[PDB]
Amino acid sequence: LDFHGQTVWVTGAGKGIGYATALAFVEAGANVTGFDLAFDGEGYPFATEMLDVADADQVRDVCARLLNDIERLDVLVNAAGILRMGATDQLSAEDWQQTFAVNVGGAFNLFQQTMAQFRRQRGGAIVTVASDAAHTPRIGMSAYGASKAALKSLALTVGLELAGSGVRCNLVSPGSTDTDMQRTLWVNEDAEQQRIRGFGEQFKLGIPLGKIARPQEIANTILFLASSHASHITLQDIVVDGGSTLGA
Repeated sequence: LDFHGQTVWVTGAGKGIGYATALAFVEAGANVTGFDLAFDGEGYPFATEMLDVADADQVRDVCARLLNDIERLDVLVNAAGILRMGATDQLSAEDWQQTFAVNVGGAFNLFQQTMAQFRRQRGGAIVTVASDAAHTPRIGMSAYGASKAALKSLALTVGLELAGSGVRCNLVSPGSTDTDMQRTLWVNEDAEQQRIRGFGEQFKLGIPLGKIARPQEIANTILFLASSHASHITLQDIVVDGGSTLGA
Protein backbone atom coordinates (compact mmCIF):
# COMPACT_ATOMS: atom_id res chain seq x y z
CA LEU A 1 0.00 0.00 0.00
CA ASP A 2 1.32 3.41 -1.07
CA PHE A 3 0.62 6.18 1.46
CA HIS A 4 3.36 8.46 0.12
CA GLY A 5 2.36 12.10 0.31
CA GLN A 6 -0.48 11.45 2.78
CA THR A 7 -0.87 13.05 6.21
CA VAL A 8 -1.77 10.57 8.95
CA TRP A 9 -2.59 11.10 12.63
CA VAL A 10 -2.55 8.20 15.13
CA THR A 11 -3.63 8.47 18.75
CA GLY A 12 -2.32 6.06 21.36
CA ALA A 13 0.90 6.02 19.35
CA GLY A 14 3.26 5.65 22.33
CA LYS A 15 3.09 1.85 22.44
CA GLY A 16 1.09 -1.18 21.43
CA ILE A 17 -1.35 -1.14 18.54
CA GLY A 18 -1.14 2.61 18.03
CA TYR A 19 2.64 2.51 17.81
CA ALA A 20 2.59 -0.45 15.42
CA THR A 21 0.00 1.35 13.30
CA ALA A 22 1.97 4.60 13.14
CA LEU A 23 5.08 2.58 12.25
CA ALA A 24 3.24 0.73 9.46
CA PHE A 25 2.06 4.06 8.01
CA VAL A 26 5.63 5.40 8.18
CA GLU A 27 6.85 2.26 6.42
CA ALA A 28 4.20 2.76 3.71
CA GLY A 29 5.36 6.33 2.96
CA ALA A 30 2.94 8.40 5.06
CA ASN A 31 3.75 11.66 6.86
CA VAL A 32 2.81 10.55 10.38
CA THR A 33 2.07 12.33 13.64
CA GLY A 34 1.52 10.26 16.77
CA PHE A 35 -0.35 11.38 19.88
CA ASP A 36 -0.20 9.86 23.34
CA LEU A 37 -0.04 10.69 27.03
CA ALA A 38 3.57 9.51 27.16
CA PHE A 39 6.34 8.48 24.73
CA ASP A 40 8.50 6.27 26.96
CA GLY A 41 10.16 4.28 24.17
CA GLU A 42 13.68 5.04 23.01
CA GLY A 43 12.91 5.90 19.39
CA TYR A 44 9.80 7.08 17.56
CA PRO A 45 10.26 7.37 13.76
CA PHE A 46 7.53 10.01 13.39
CA ALA A 47 6.47 13.35 14.83
CA THR A 48 5.21 12.99 18.40
CA GLU A 49 2.70 15.16 20.26
CA MET A 50 2.16 14.67 23.97
CA LEU A 51 -1.58 14.81 24.53
CA ASP A 52 -4.20 13.63 27.02
CA VAL A 53 -7.04 12.79 24.62
CA ALA A 54 -9.41 12.91 27.62
CA ASP A 55 -8.59 16.63 28.12
CA ALA A 56 -10.95 18.43 25.74
CA ASP A 57 -9.16 21.78 26.01
CA GLN A 58 -5.74 20.23 25.36
CA VAL A 59 -7.07 18.39 22.30
CA ARG A 60 -8.57 21.64 21.01
CA ASP A 61 -5.32 23.59 21.41
CA VAL A 62 -3.05 20.93 19.90
CA CYS A 63 -5.28 20.04 16.94
CA ALA A 64 -5.96 23.68 16.07
CA ARG A 65 -2.22 24.44 16.05
CA LEU A 66 -1.43 21.49 13.78
CA LEU A 67 -4.40 21.93 11.45
CA ASN A 68 -3.37 25.53 10.73
CA ASP A 69 -0.31 24.17 8.86
CA ILE A 70 -1.69 21.23 6.83
CA GLU A 71 -3.77 21.27 3.65
CA ARG A 72 -5.50 17.98 4.37
CA LEU A 73 -5.67 15.24 6.96
CA ASP A 74 -5.78 12.10 4.84
CA VAL A 75 -6.15 9.59 7.67
CA LEU A 76 -7.19 9.76 11.32
CA VAL A 77 -6.63 6.65 13.43
CA ASN A 78 -8.21 6.59 16.90
CA ALA A 79 -6.27 4.01 18.91
CA ALA A 80 -6.26 5.33 22.47
CA GLY A 81 -7.69 3.14 25.20
CA ILE A 82 -7.39 1.90 28.79
CA LEU A 83 -8.61 -1.18 30.65
CA ARG A 84 -9.96 -1.23 34.20
CA MET A 85 -11.24 -4.68 35.13
CA GLY A 86 -13.82 -5.47 37.76
CA ALA A 87 -17.21 -6.95 38.41
CA THR A 88 -19.85 -4.34 37.70
CA ASP A 89 -20.78 -3.86 41.37
CA GLN A 90 -17.09 -3.78 42.45
CA LEU A 91 -15.83 -1.17 39.97
CA SER A 92 -14.66 2.08 41.56
CA ALA A 93 -16.11 5.45 40.60
CA GLU A 94 -12.70 6.55 39.30
CA ASP A 95 -12.28 3.47 37.09
CA TRP A 96 -15.77 3.89 35.62
CA GLN A 97 -15.28 7.58 34.81
CA GLN A 98 -11.74 7.25 33.44
CA THR A 99 -12.72 4.25 31.30
CA PHE A 100 -15.35 6.33 29.53
CA ALA A 101 -13.34 9.57 29.46
CA VAL A 102 -10.44 7.91 27.65
CA ASN A 103 -12.19 5.19 25.64
CA VAL A 104 -15.12 7.25 24.30
CA GLY A 105 -14.34 10.84 25.25
CA GLY A 106 -10.94 10.70 23.55
CA ALA A 107 -12.34 9.93 20.11
CA PHE A 108 -15.21 12.37 20.73
CA ASN A 109 -12.68 15.17 21.26
CA LEU A 110 -10.69 14.17 18.16
CA PHE A 111 -13.91 14.16 16.13
CA GLN A 112 -14.92 17.56 17.49
CA GLN A 113 -11.55 18.99 16.41
CA THR A 114 -11.16 17.30 12.98
CA MET A 115 -14.65 16.99 11.45
CA ALA A 116 -14.55 20.52 10.00
CA GLN A 117 -11.24 19.69 8.30
CA PHE A 118 -12.69 16.52 6.79
CA ARG A 119 -15.73 18.43 5.48
CA ARG A 120 -13.60 21.24 4.04
CA GLN A 121 -11.11 18.97 2.26
CA ARG A 122 -13.87 16.59 1.00
CA GLY A 123 -12.42 13.12 1.42
CA GLY A 124 -10.12 11.16 3.68
CA ALA A 125 -10.49 8.16 5.94
CA ILE A 126 -11.05 7.48 9.63
CA VAL A 127 -10.32 4.18 11.36
CA THR A 128 -11.21 3.66 15.01
CA VAL A 129 -9.87 0.81 17.12
CA ALA A 130 -12.66 -0.68 19.22
CA SER A 131 -12.48 -4.17 20.76
CA ASP A 132 -14.01 -7.63 20.56
CA ALA A 133 -15.50 -6.72 23.96
CA ALA A 134 -17.81 -4.35 22.05
CA HIS A 135 -19.20 -7.46 20.30
CA THR A 136 -19.78 -9.86 23.21
CA PRO A 137 -20.27 -9.58 26.99
CA ARG A 138 -17.08 -10.24 28.96
CA ILE A 139 -17.01 -11.16 32.64
CA GLY A 140 -14.72 -8.72 34.43
CA MET A 141 -14.85 -6.12 31.63
CA SER A 142 -18.42 -4.76 31.70
CA ALA A 143 -17.37 -1.10 31.76
CA TYR A 144 -14.58 -1.58 29.23
CA GLY A 145 -16.89 -3.35 26.79
CA ALA A 146 -19.58 -0.73 27.28
CA SER A 147 -17.13 2.09 26.59
CA LYS A 148 -16.00 0.34 23.41
CA ALA A 149 -19.60 -0.20 22.30
CA ALA A 150 -20.19 3.53 22.78
CA LEU A 151 -17.05 4.28 20.78
CA LYS A 152 -18.19 2.05 17.94
CA SER A 153 -21.64 3.66 17.89
CA LEU A 154 -20.16 7.17 17.90
CA ALA A 155 -17.69 6.35 15.12
CA LEU A 156 -20.45 4.90 12.94
CA THR A 157 -22.68 7.98 13.32
CA VAL A 158 -19.69 10.22 12.59
CA GLY A 159 -19.21 8.11 9.47
CA LEU A 160 -22.78 8.85 8.47
CA GLU A 161 -22.28 12.55 9.27
CA LEU A 162 -19.19 12.72 7.03
CA ALA A 163 -20.29 10.38 4.21
CA GLY A 164 -21.69 13.29 2.19
CA SER A 165 -18.20 14.79 2.26
CA GLY A 166 -16.78 11.62 0.68
CA VAL A 167 -15.10 10.57 3.95
CA ARG A 168 -14.94 6.89 4.84
CA CYS A 169 -15.16 5.82 8.48
CA ASN A 170 -14.54 2.26 9.68
CA LEU A 171 -13.42 0.31 12.73
CA VAL A 172 -11.19 -2.59 13.68
CA SER A 173 -12.07 -4.71 16.73
CA PRO A 174 -8.99 -6.60 17.94
CA GLY A 175 -9.13 -9.66 20.12
CA SER A 176 -6.29 -10.66 22.41
CA THR A 177 -3.04 -9.15 21.15
CA ASP A 178 0.55 -9.63 22.27
CA THR A 179 0.62 -6.03 23.61
CA ASP A 180 -1.05 -4.14 26.48
CA MET A 181 -4.37 -5.51 27.86
CA GLN A 182 -4.03 -8.85 29.70
CA ARG A 183 -0.91 -9.96 27.83
CA THR A 184 0.67 -11.65 30.87
CA LEU A 185 -0.88 -14.41 32.95
CA TRP A 186 -0.95 -14.27 36.74
CA VAL A 187 1.57 -17.16 36.82
CA ASN A 188 4.85 -17.96 35.08
CA GLU A 189 3.35 -19.97 32.23
CA ASP A 190 2.23 -17.62 29.37
CA ALA A 191 3.71 -20.12 26.86
CA GLU A 192 1.00 -22.29 25.28
CA GLN A 193 -1.65 -19.65 25.76
CA GLN A 194 -4.57 -20.07 28.11
CA ARG A 195 -6.25 -17.38 25.99
CA ILE A 196 -6.11 -19.65 22.95
CA ARG A 197 -7.93 -22.34 24.96
CA GLY A 198 -10.77 -20.18 26.24
CA PHE A 199 -12.42 -20.30 29.65
CA GLY A 200 -15.74 -22.10 29.47
CA GLU A 201 -16.90 -21.41 33.02
CA GLN A 202 -17.04 -17.69 32.13
CA PHE A 203 -18.51 -18.40 28.67
CA LYS A 204 -15.29 -17.29 26.97
CA LEU A 205 -14.54 -19.09 23.71
CA GLY A 206 -11.05 -20.09 22.66
CA ILE A 207 -9.45 -18.90 19.42
CA PRO A 208 -10.19 -21.14 16.39
CA LEU A 209 -7.01 -20.09 14.55
CA GLY A 210 -4.92 -21.26 17.52
CA LYS A 211 -2.97 -18.02 18.08
CA ILE A 212 -3.41 -14.51 19.44
CA ALA A 213 -3.02 -11.39 17.31
CA ARG A 214 0.25 -9.69 16.49
CA PRO A 215 0.09 -5.86 16.48
CA GLN A 216 1.15 -5.87 12.83
CA GLU A 217 -1.97 -7.87 11.96
CA ILE A 218 -4.14 -5.15 13.49
CA ALA A 219 -2.10 -2.37 11.86
CA ASN A 220 -2.29 -3.98 8.43
CA THR A 221 -6.10 -4.14 8.67
CA ILE A 222 -6.16 -0.47 9.65
CA LEU A 223 -3.97 0.43 6.67
CA PHE A 224 -6.28 -1.49 4.32
CA LEU A 225 -9.36 0.35 5.62
CA ALA A 226 -7.48 3.66 5.39
CA SER A 227 -6.44 3.01 1.77
CA SER A 228 -7.99 3.59 -1.63
CA HIS A 229 -8.30 -0.20 -1.87
CA ALA A 230 -11.19 0.23 0.59
CA SER A 231 -12.72 3.06 -1.48
CA HIS A 232 -16.30 1.71 -1.26
CA ILE A 233 -16.12 0.54 2.38
CA THR A 234 -17.61 2.66 5.13
CA LEU A 235 -19.45 2.00 8.41
CA GLN A 236 -17.78 -1.43 8.72
CA ASP A 237 -16.09 -3.01 11.74
CA ILE A 238 -13.56 -5.76 11.04
CA VAL A 239 -13.05 -8.06 14.04
CA VAL A 240 -9.44 -9.28 14.05
CA ASP A 241 -9.53 -12.11 16.55
CA GLY A 242 -8.81 -15.48 14.94
CA GLY A 243 -12.52 -16.26 14.90
CA SER A 244 -13.00 -16.16 18.67
CA THR A 245 -16.35 -14.30 18.57
CA LEU A 246 -17.45 -16.72 15.81
CA GLY A 247 -18.26 -13.73 13.61
CA ALA A 248 -20.21 -11.72 16.20
